[PDB]
Amino acid sequence: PLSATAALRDGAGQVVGSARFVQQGAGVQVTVDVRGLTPGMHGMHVHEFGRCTPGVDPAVNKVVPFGAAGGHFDPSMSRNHDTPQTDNKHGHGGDTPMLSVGADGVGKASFTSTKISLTGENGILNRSLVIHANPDDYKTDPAGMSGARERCGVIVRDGLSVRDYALPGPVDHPEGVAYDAKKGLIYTGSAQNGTIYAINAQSGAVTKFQEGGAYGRQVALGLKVDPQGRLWIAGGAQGTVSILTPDGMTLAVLETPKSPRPYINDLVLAPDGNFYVTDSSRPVIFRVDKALKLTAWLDLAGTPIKYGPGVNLNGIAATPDGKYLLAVQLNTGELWRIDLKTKAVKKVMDGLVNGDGLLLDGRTLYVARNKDQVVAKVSLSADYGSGQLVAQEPLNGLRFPATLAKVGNDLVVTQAQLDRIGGTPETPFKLTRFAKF
Ligand SMILES: [Ca+2]
Ligand SMILES: [Cl-]
Ligand SMILES: [Cu+2]
Ligand SMILES: [Zn+2]
Repeated sequence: PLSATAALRDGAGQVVGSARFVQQGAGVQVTVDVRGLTPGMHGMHVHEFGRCTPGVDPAVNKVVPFGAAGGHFDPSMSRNHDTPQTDNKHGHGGDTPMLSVGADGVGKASFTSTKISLTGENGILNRSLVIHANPDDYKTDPAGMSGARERCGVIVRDGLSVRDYALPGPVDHPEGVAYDAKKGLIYTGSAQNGTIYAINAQSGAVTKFQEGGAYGRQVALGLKVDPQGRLWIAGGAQGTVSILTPDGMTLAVLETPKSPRPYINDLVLAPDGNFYVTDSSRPVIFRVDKALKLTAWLDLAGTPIKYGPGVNLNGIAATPDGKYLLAVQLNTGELWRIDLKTKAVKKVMDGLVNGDGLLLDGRTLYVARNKDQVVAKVSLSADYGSGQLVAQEPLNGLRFPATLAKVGNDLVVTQAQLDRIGGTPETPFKLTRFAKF
């Protein structure tokens, strides 16, 4: 059972109440218990950002209490304030019913809403609940004349500890992530401009490992660190695989064949010492041997993997017994097993639509499902010929999770917001570290 809690605080930071969110179906059972308010009806809404600090209110363009919570949660971008009964396509998903405060200054509420969820596109984990000074006329934009923000609490997933690493840029869109255990460095790359950030896993300190923009370095997708500490970078529509030295210098840019519509997506270093590289547009798997010789290792046109619209093969892993590759086809949601010795291809399972980055830990496979805003967990059979979906974790809210890396006994996932590229992402961009579940 998914559940979350917001400790509601006043302007001075004192805890004055709490709201509880419990998943029931596709909606949420909400209870609010707060004291110390003025009696009457108070606007109450789920706001887009999980920040109960001052920030700019667009109505006056000045900093206001709880302004950093942003506007009302608006998963459909309706940009229209309406009733708690309006479908999200026409009104803010965060438009919840007003809080009634009795004469003793205590507010209680208990309602169910299908406009919000703890998972998926309507998910409100790491968003916020704001109680206002005035009543909500459920009509006037942007907030129904609810006026000043009087109480606010960040919605936090119950029973789960996570750690965020925040990035500095306005369009970072971190896509790939990798980890140098000897250096204690997390690397993450920008899908937008190719910059590689370095993150000290212990302190959280962020630096630029290498600025993007040069040949083979305009886009950075899937990332891996090899035993020598070199960073391998899938190059997207550049059609390249690029390699950086531990010092941050470009060692090589490797080209794939100049056939139309390249999209080099992700990669993995198998126990055999070879890298295997997915292309989500062209039906081919590339291999880069220890000699940095890149070949078109498997033509998928003969196999049962059929390419279609959107992203095809993308996340990829190698079984630690050296026998297979596993690769997820995002658009069909199929997980494929590829025999490294014979190049035979076998469907493992389906049910993984929007499956993106893979992370294999023995017979446990973690799968970011980007549009679904979860990390799925799959249990595989010993021959890797079949699997079962055992859990889907929204953690504490994931805005388009893309790829995964092992950091000690933890995992780290990028919140890529790739569905907002060219649009209006939330800032800061962040990576999220969490225990294997
Ligand atoms: Ca990917
Ligand atoms: Cl208002
Ligand atoms: Cu509000
Ligand atoms: Zn609204």
